[PDB]
Amino acid sequence: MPHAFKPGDLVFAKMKGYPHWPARIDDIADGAVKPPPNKYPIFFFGTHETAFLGPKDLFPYDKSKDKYGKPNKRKGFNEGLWEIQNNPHASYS
Repeated sequence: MPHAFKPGDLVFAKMKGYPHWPARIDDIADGAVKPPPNKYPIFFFGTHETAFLGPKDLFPYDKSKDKYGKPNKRKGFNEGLWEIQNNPHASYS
């Protein structure tokens, strides 16, 4: 059965006005800004941006890739697809 989300989990993450996007749940570094309550730090592959999102916008990668893991025109998307498939746990700073 499913657990709660934890750092390292891979997802497609949904934000208004964008396609479901390859992403991961990030750790929060020591001394770094924490997300609001009930939100997770989401790192978007390809763009390398962070946003704070709740579970309603988080789709587990394995279950969802057949639907959401196809190339898209949007800036950073296809790079994102490579990263999530090939090195999802790397440092992208």
